[PDB]
Amino acid sequence: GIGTGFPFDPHYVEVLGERMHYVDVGPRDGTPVLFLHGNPTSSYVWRNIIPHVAPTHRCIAPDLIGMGKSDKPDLGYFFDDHVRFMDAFIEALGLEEVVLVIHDWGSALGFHWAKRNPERVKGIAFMEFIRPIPTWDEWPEFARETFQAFRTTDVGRKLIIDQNVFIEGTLPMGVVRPLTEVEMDHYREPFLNPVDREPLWRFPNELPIAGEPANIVALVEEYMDWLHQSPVPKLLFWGTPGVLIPPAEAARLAKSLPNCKAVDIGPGLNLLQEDNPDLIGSEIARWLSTLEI
Ligand SMILES: CN(C)c1ccc2c(-c3cc(C(=O)NCCOCCOCCCCNS(=O)(=O)C(F)(F)F)ccc3C(=O)O)c3ccc(=[N+](C)C)cc-3oc2c1
Repeated sequence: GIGTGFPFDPHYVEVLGERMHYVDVGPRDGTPVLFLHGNPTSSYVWRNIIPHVAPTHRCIAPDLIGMGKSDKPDLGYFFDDHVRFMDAFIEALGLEEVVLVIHDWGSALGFHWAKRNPERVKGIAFMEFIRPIPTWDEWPEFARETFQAFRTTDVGRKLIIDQNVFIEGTLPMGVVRPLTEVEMDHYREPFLNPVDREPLWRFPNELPIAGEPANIVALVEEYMDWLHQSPVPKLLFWGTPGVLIPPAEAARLAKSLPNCKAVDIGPGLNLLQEDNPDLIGSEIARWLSTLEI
């Protein structure tokens, strides 16, 4: 079955006075492959995809500041915090040229970074990424009312911060197949203390839906406009029915994004990695071998 363990030796690096944990496996030489997770996960969401790439390429999977095994300072955990921390992390590791493998809010970080440093990105494999959703009618019907309540400071915080609803409910509801008690416990681990759950609430409140918030909408429209023109090699993973990328959206992205290969992973919601890790990791390795890296 799908692996439930996290057998990776811990690595840490001082970043802006804060310690950040990351996975680092694979051959020391060659172009590194940087794995970026999102809400509400960690490098744990990559545990079954990294082993397909580690035999031949260096694999770096950090835990975003405030999540996973990284330090958890008292911050708002706005997207701009994660941008400052991820920019410094990359420079603290001395990474020159990289290939990106990104998902959810890690895709926002990855796309925003690649647009500012397109000389250092040899390829992007992305899935269930962040794009400007123009209307709430584009969000799945089964999750509208809840995510609307999430984007308030009274009901949203009570649900997500006090009652841990994003871990206990929203995370299972983003995977088609059922998560095991071991897997739930891994995702629960960085957030047993309710105060440490700020990022779980700030991320859905940063989601560019229906024109708000205007600044995130503007930033994401910028890297979407770069994506539509840049020749950078592109690998899109999508599934049915999806959440952020519905199948109809993926088909247009496959026809409009230059240098783009799309791959139907089957049934899927948001955490595609948990529904078909074997196809995603095996397809990333195959695609990697076609890059000038
Ligand atoms: C185990 N088991 C299947 C469930 C299922 C549901 C629940 C629910 C539950 C959850 C929801 C709920 O989460 N709805 C919304 C689902 O969301 C699907 C969309 O995917 C988002 C993927 C993430 C995308 N990333 S991101 O955020 O950066 C973004 F989007 F990009 F910005 C709604 C109602 C209920 C309910 O019981 O009325 C619980 C509610 C309360 C609770 N108590 C107070 C402890 C425990 C709950 O326990 C549950 C357990």
